[PDB]
Amino acid sequence: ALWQFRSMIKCAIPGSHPLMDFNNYGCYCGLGGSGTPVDELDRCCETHDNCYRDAKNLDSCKFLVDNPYTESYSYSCSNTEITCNSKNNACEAFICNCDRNAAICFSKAPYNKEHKNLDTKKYC
Ligand SMILES: COc1ccc2cc3[n+](cc2c1OC)CCc1cc2c(cc1-3)OCO2
Ligand SMILES: [Ca+2]
Ligand SMILES: [Ca+2]
Repeated sequence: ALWQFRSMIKCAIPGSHPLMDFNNYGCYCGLGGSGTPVDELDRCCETHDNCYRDAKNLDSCKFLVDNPYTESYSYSCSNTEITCNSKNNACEAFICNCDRNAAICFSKAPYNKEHKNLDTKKYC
């Protein structure tokens, strides 16, 4: 679920404020997306969007109000490491893995200040 993704990010990047740092970044970090990501971080965001689009295209999973962000799973944080709980159901595990891969991706991508609040209508 959305709150857990924010906290997965804090797990992976202890000095981060997820909503301030990664929301409305580039062309994909934020609601929807368009065009081509502008850097690796932005590209982590598109892959996450894409990862969410695949979960919805799973016939077995009917997410509340069709949003995978509503679906809570179980995970833990230790010393920078995210672990998605094996007891998560197949749909919760898919979402957990979207969020974890994204938090791990964010932690490794260069953060370019200039791509925060990008002019998307122009550059995306
Ligand atoms: C579901 O309604 C909401 C509610 C909140 C939302 C807030 C975020 N997104 C859409 C939202 C949304 O739309 C689906 C998409 C991506 C994203 C990445 C982030 C983040 C927040 C969000 O902070 C950490 O990096
Ligand atoms: Ca997005
Ligand atoms: Ca759940």
